Amino acid sequence: ANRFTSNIKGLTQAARNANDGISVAQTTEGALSEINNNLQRIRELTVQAS
Amino acid sequence: ANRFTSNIKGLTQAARNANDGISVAQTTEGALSEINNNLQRIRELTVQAS
Repeated sequence: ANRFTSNIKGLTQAARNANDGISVAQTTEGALSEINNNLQRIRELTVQAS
Repeated sequence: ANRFTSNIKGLTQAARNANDGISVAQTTEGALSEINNNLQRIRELTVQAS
């Protein structure tokens, strides 16, 4: 039962860590999408300047 | 989806550029017509002076 308690506590902590990782990935993806929009605008600008 | 966005927003600007070129062609054709009228008048004056 003691080892089971250890396993359960570790599993909860690992779930917390995974939620934090999901947060990190989403936070990065937001800025990625923004930079993509900027690149699309630059490409249309070059199209007009060509 | 992003590549389709790029292609669409490029083709729209390309159509704009084609219209801007049509404008140049028309503006040139006008002056060409005026010069043609002047040459016709010159030819009539020549056949008068012959």
